[PDB]
Amino acid sequence: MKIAVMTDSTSYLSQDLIDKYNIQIAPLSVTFDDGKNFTESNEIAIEEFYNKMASSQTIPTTSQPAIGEWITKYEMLRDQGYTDIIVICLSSGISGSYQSSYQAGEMVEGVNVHAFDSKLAAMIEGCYVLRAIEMVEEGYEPQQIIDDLTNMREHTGAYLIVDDLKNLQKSGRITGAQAWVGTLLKMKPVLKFEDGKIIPEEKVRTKKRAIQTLEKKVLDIVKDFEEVTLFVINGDHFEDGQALYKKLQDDCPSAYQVAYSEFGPVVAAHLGSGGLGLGYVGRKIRLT
Ligand SMILES: CCCCCCCCCCCCCCCC(=O)O
Repeated sequence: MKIAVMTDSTSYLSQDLIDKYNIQIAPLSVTFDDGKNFTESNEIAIEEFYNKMASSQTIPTTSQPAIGEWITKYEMLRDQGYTDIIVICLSSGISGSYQSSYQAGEMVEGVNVHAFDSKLAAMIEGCYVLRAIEMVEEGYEPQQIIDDLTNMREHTGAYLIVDDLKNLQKSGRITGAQAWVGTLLKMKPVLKFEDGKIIPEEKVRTKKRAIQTLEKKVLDIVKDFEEVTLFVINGDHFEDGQALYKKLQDDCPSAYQVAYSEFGPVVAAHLGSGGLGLGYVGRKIRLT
């Protein structure tokens, strides 16, 4: 038995980890209203994506990995000698990437594919990749890994804010918000993931209080966990995520793992400007 672990590009793992563990990536892409197509990777500067999105008369659209892209990656790993492939996918509630990796795994010959629906995104999704790799090193078998990740998913989540719901509304990736649309006010929505989908949680008066609300909601949850990893995932307003990251390092005990990451182009296209998430995993994920 020889187990590989791969993922899609929305796991947003650092290039250091991708290089170290030779993590294969099925890339998602963004298409701008001028017809320019960009596949996600770590070489394109995220600041230039936000600049182009801001200069777009029409919101850019995104594409999941084609089923052929999953198949090609599966065949490449199989031909390297891997007998089993664990695949960590973007939430099935917001993208068809998972079901396409699942169906691609049915179609590829000569290798066993174990597709996993992370029901989240960004480095929180990436944490499932890092847990699977760690377990492969420890000699666990594919079903044992899938079982462990499924348990991990029960104590994993995220809350988030965005400047403007228009991007999420345009793509249909905000669930059950046909009420705070258009109207709202200077008030700020706080959203959360729930069974793979993005739903409203609370409406607060200011953005400053929304960021305080992110921390309170998450700390209230993880105080009951035996292990805790927290991820501040920042959008285009650098000072928002850096301030929350710094504050969490101060307010939390060192027994909490507190890490930082950012949104890539595909997720940023759906969030728009001002995205800021606070995610948690009830595990001590190996980040090295
Ligand atoms: C702290 C963690 C926060 C995570 C927030 C992630 C927000 C995701 C918003 C929707 C993204 C949808 C991508 C769809 C890609 C496609 O299939 O075209």
